[PDB]
Amino acid sequence: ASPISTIQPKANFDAQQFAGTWLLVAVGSAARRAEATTLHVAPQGTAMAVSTFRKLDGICWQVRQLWGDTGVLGRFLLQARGARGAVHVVVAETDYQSFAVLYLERAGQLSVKLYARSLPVSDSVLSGFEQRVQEAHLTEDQIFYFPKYGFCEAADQFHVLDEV
Repeated sequence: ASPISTIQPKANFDAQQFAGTWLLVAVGSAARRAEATTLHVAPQGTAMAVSTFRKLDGICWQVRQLWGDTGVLGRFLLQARGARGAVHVVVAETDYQSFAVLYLERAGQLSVKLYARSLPVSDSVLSGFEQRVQEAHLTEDQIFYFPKYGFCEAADQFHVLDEV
């Protein structure tokens, strides 16, 4: 039924190799200002503890979440408590060392995200991501590029949102 149910996850997805810092490069979504976004991923059993840091008007904001394991390796679930609804996530493609293509589903809508260990992203990966977006029935105009400058990865106690 759900569009993400048919998206194939990374074979034998290894959270240990996926751990660390990832930079958000772009998002393909029919939904809807992009802020420099960094993720800090840490394995927690079968789940992954994820802190997202976003730079807004010179201030770094952190959001702590727990990506729960939904059974199949590489498939995760983000809870909903006061915001909107459940978000399903699948790490579809990654080499762990340079890029990751993730798919997300919110309210039945499928989006695609590209993350990188460092900038710039290779031409092959950028083109590959574009190909995946097209295959997801989205247009190039629905691809939003995020900042390549102004990243942050540390927030003070007054700018931390714990959703766990």
